Amino acid sequence: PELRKDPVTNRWVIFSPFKSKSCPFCIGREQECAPELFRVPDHDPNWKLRVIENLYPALSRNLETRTIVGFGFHDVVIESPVHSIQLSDIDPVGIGDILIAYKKRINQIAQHDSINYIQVFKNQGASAGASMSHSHSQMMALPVVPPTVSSRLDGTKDYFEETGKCCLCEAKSKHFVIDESSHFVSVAPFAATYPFEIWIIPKDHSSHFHHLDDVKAVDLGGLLKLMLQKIAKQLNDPPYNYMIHTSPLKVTESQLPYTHWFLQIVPQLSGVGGFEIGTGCYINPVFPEDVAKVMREVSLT
Amino acid sequence: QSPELRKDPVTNRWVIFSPTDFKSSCPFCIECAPELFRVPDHDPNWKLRVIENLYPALSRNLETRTIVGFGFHDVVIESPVHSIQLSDIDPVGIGDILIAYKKRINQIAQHDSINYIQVFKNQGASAGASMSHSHSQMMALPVVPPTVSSRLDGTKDYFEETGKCCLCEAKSKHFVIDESSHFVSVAPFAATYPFEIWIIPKDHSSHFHHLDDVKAVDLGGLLKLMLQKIAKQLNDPPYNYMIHTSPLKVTESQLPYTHWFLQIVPQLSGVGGFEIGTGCYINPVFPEDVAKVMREVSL
Ligand SMILES: [Zn+2]
Ligand SMILES: [Zn+2]
Ligand SMILES: [Zn+2]
Ligand SMILES: [Zn+2]
Repeated sequence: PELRKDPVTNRWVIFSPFKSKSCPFCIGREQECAPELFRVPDHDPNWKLRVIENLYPALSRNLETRTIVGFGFHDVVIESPVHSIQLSDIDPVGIGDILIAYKKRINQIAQHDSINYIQVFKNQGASAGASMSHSHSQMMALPVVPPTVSSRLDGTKDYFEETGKCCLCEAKSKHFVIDESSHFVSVAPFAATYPFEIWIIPKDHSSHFHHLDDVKAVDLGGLLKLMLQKIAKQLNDPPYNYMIHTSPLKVTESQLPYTHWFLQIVPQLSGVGGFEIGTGCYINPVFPEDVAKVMREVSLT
Repeated sequence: QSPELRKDPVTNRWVIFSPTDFKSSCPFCIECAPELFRVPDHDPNWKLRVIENLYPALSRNLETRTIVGFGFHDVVIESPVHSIQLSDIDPVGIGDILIAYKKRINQIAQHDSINYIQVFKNQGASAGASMSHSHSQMMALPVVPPTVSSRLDGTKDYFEETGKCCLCEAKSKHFVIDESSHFVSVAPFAATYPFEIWIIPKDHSSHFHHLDDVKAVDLGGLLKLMLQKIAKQLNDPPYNYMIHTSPLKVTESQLPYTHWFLQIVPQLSGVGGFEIGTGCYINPVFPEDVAKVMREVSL
């Protein structure tokens, strides 16, 4: 039983020692959705993916200007034409296309000075927040830098000032390696917030996700797919969430040395209670050392 | 209504608002882990008792990038009767629960290794409640938790700019639901969760255990009132409530802007990748409306 902390989360977690507990988005029903931003391949009727506006946005894109107006961008990335397909089934190249699509939309949004952070995330399973069965992910552009981002900046800065190094650049030395690709490495975070949480860290120190090129997008697409399929097997296809942790749009040169983006995957295996809500501190039932060994021994035969 | 971002010194974080539309024997009975004390003192016909948690999150037997899992994890059995819910207990009986917390808090405070104590209650399996018997818990931590740090920072920034304690302005900053002799319940302005309710003491006090017997019964009544109204208006949803107090080593300098309170959160919805990734929440109901609906509810 012990408390562990990491510059990235900049918060203590308690470790105290597992399985899971057509449609308007399909090709042909495009008018059934909200205005399209673009698709892939470009303007092709036989599309592999498309990004559209979210019909009922959390933040409205039509309000550009103690409280702040709800302006922001809430877009939806339809990951496939086929309804029965799950992001995990798509081929490495097809995922890379999804990853490149994010980059594209991120670059467009970056043109607005009113935006300070963009959150790319994926929900699979109703209990994990996924309102629809069709494979899809989302993008939320916020006018403010979110708490996790602020905390991260603070933590990685404190660590950088004391060691002169970027915690994520030491992924293989600070965390527990599960798998590794050509440009990325997946690990079980040392001070992981959730049981069986997995981070996919780029091996090259880059401060923002959209700095990703086509070669790395396919290479990342493969590691992501491998991590999702192993999760699905070892944990019995549990619902899950993955989110891209990148830098704010106005990130400073001064912050660059210790700002390194990554992708977080969290399989839903348990909920929270009054302790968590009240403290912001979580209780992880499984150490990452064990999650690492289990995920390394899992096979897809 | 139209979307808005709202922030409050207490949470020190932005929440996104985007919209009466909402809705939803045993070993603890009079065999358990070591007892700390009971009420009335050492009485076989007890109303409540606090014991050790059989499978603690933090072990009390470890006193000393990582820190040993030392800490105190205790369980407060709120009643002898299994079928009773905290909400059914009379105002005086709850006050007893509240005084028992204070008692245990005072004992724990004797340890310099502890920096924060989290008192919380879980009702309903989906809300973290492992057992049906009415009970709450206490977790003593060797570190000051994120929400406490954030709150200290937010209420400090606000105090430096206005020279006032945000919670002392409960009636003016938030939306009043009900009021008792020494407390007032409100729908927080920048509430994290839909139908979130805060019960704020009217007297500026930095720590919960500074509460006396008169206020404990008066608070017991307001708390009971808020739980029963929630149960009615929302169709008996699971819920969580937690006491937000000051760190054990809170400084004199922090005192003017450190004001404790009790947070009640009815479980009406879960989170997704957006929340986990940003730490920012999406609230579907403004507090103005929560306030009006809770004020019109009748028991
Ligand atoms: Zn579909
Ligand atoms: Zn780095
Ligand atoms: Zn019982
Ligand atoms: Zn005050």
